[PDB]
Amino acid sequence: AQADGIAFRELSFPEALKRAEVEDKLLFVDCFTTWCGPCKRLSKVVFKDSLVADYFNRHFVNLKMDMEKGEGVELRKKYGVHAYPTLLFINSSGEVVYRLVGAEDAPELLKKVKLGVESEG
Repeated sequence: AQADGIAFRELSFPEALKRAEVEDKLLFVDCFTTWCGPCKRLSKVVFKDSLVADYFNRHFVNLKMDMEKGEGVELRKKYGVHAYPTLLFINSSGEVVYRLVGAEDAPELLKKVKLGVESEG
């Protein structure tokens, strides 16, 4: 059996914004720490579901952002990293709508995504 899931692309900051605009809209910035840790856990369970992957890959433009190289230090300091996995939901304008600090289980994660982009009250 062979099934994969979410696969983030890797391109530079200018390329990211440009690609978001041209491909569709919105940039899903996967910020990870060199530690890895939970990153592979999500890669295990979440990166097997076609629906969760499709929703992310289609409704956003995916990007894996470095935190050790590639000007990562600025985003690290400016967006306030606290742990290892950090998800940044950013518009093509270069403004974030929500900073997800931490990682929870797949259903909860998907939930946090929606609540971050479209906050109900």
